[PDB]
Amino acid sequence: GPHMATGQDRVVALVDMDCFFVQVEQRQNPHLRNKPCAVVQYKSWKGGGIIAVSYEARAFGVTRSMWADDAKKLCPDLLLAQVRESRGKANLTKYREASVEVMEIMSRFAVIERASIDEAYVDLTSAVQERLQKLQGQPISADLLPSTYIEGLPQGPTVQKEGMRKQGLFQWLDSLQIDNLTSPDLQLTVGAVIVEEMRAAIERETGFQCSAGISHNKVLAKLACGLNKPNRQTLVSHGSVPQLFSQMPIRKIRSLGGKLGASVIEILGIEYMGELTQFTESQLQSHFGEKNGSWLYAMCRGIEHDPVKPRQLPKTIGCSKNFPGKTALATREQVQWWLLQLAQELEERLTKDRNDNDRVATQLVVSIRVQGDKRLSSLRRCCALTRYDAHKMSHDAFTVIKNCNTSGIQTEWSPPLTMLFLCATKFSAS
DNA sequence: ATTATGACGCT
DNA sequence: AGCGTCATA
Ligand SMILES: [Mn+2]
Ligand SMILES: [Mn+2]
Ligand SMILES: [Mn+2]
Repeated sequence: GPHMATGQDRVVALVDMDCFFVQVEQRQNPHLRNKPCAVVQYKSWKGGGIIAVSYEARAFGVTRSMWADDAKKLCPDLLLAQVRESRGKANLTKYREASVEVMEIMSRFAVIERASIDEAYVDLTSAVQERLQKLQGQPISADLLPSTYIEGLPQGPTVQKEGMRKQGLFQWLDSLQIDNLTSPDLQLTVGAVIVEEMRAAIERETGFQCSAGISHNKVLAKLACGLNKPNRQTLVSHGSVPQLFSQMPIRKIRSLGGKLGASVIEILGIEYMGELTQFTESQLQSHFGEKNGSWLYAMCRGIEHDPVKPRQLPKTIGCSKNFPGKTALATREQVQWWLLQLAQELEERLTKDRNDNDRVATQLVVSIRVQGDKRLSSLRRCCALTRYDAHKMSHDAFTVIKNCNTSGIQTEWSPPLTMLFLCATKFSAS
């Protein structure tokens, strides 16, 4: 009754850029705008690998992880932009810098948690309280929510899509009680007003469009964001959760897309998030562990407490390259040459980071994969990172891995290396 | 031969 | 610490 926690205390948004690397390339090159286009890395093997796809191209069935040659079979007029190559490898600097543009704008509205290169969570609870106090009990006009969907509406007693959005929004606003400054539905709505403003600012100041979700926690905000992409935002209320979750595959919820989610489905013999409500907390804990069980018990009721962390900057800076098939590194000087390439990019990014962000990395992590190993990483070793010097870092990385060489002869490297990875970690203020 | 990342959990 | 999981362009 009166003591049932309802996961309504916060207003949280997730803002995610639409087709982000494609938009970055379309801003730069107007010829790519409003076209089926994709961003590709490398070229020689099957046309290169697609890592981002415009919505026009998605209509032809083009997806991420498709080879461009294969994408061209679906979409012959597909336009392509290539990721920059520097020091023999893909270099993602243009996209990291475009990300900073967006993150800095969002940070003007609230403290953000950078969740990926193209998305961040926002805790809007305080901003909403302030806006409410300013509103002075004044109703919220539909004109303040021009790109907002209310999930689950319209419902009850027009065949155009914008038409439908407006009838849902109208039903929502008609029902609101703007008299109560503590009403969660009202708080979400004001949250959505602020996110319209945020998204307008991002588009005005960068040229990039994005989508967003507004809810009471991160998981619902993330889920909401995807419901009406691109260039729209979606409000998922607490009350919308039972219907939403009643047909929502478990794998769609963040963190359940992998083995845990598959185990929830197999062990419990269920398919949809809503079906979890029929298990006790202890039952879920018995199968999935204490933490996962409690998380699932609350999450299937729309409740989650994971805070929006105040962190706008990545806490690691890394450089990685695969050496697939017959390009695997089989000699010492090969291994050393590529460690240097990676280390030179790492030094460049580290030095920029120190100037921009007043911090220094103190640990270097070195990771390799060996031919035959299914695992992403075969071996990970750390050493001290005391100087931003590429030659020292690459020499140090070699030192930590030198014993992995199975060969009797030192000039040869075996079994051949199919991945190298350098990562700088453990930052301290400077 | 999707690749290049990046956060967080376990023991 | 080193490994595993899950995630996103
Ligand atoms: Mn995106
Ligand atoms: Mn994203
Ligand atoms: Mn994506």
